[PDB]
Amino acid sequence: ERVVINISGLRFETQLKTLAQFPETLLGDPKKRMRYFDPLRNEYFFDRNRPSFDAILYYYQSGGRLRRPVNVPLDIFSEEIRFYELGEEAMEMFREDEG
Amino acid sequence: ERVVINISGLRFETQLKTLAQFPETLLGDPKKRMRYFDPLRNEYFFDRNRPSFDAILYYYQSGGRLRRPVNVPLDIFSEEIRFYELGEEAMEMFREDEG
Amino acid sequence: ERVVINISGLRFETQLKTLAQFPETLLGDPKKRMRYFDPLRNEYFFDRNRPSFDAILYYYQSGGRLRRPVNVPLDIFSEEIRFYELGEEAMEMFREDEG
Amino acid sequence: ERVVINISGLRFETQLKTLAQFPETLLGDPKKRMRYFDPLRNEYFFDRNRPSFDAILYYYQSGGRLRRPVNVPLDIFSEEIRFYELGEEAMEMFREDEG
Repeated sequence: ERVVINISGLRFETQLKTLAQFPETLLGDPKKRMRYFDPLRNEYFFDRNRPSFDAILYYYQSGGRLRRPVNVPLDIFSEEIRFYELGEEAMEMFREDEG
Repeated sequence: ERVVINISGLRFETQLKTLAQFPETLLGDPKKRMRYFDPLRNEYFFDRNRPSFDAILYYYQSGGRLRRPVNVPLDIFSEEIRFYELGEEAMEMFREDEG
Repeated sequence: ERVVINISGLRFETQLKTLAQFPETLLGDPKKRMRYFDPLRNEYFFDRNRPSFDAILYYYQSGGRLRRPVNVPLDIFSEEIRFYELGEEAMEMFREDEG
Repeated sequence: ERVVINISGLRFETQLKTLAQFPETLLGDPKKRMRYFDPLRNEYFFDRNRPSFDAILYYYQSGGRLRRPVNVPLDIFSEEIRFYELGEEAMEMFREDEG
């Protein structure tokens, strides 16, 4: 499949297999992402920061590369990582690499 | 409840409860935002600055974090904060973080 | 009246009256913008640089201020201002500030 | 003829003749880009980085200007140049500007 993820009006579309790669995360776990599903529009909706999501999606697309865009402040971006439940392992790697 | 905010063609979506974080602002007060509403398309339309708005919306979503996008000059973002009536406190946090 | 401008897929919406302020420009002149009109979709289409268009739109929305976004290189932006035919004074005022 | 390129839900639109300015690349070659075509939607689909793609399409539109968007890191953008197969000539030149 493909899946549509709507971040505060900005629509993203990715393969189902892209998200299924990390099944423990919010987006990869069918039980966690269902809380954000909108059956009326067949999409997931998040009322959240928009610039961060390119990098959150690239984490999946790249198979594990977590990079903060230069224009997204570290505090904001770290809050999004935790929200999307990328995991402490992932955060670990990211931490060092940043500060 | 969901609300759509169209900034010069750029679509934003959020919840009524998110705008309710700051009820005395333009978007938070029904009386102030009502002149920009379009019942036909079921959205609010502003013929304004596109690159500024994701940070204005994120201010509500974060419960008060106002950060000027790097690509938007100080005086352009200053006018948008003023127009959206974000308040003296938001205007003081803007000043402090910019100089 | 409302006008839709599609820049390589990125849709901008503005009032016809916003474009009407500068009638010697490409977008303000009915005879110049007709070449890029798509009568099927009821929109103007430009197969051009996307990031520069926020500043083009700002020229109209601001009542004639021409400013270069920090992440758009000057050679690219200068080509875009020429193409949209914003004018000599516009460019000269732009030139000066820049240099 | 017009063509729609959907990069992770972000729809870019251009002309066939624009892609044909570099026939040896992925998007310029029918034999390479058809693997990403979506029969049902009449568009190409890439489950790839969004902010990189405006610069990739602009490379075609401009006739060879390849510039990394400030917000996209060097390694991520480099990977995109390779994927879209812009060529060794184009990559060499791109290496010079960053260093």
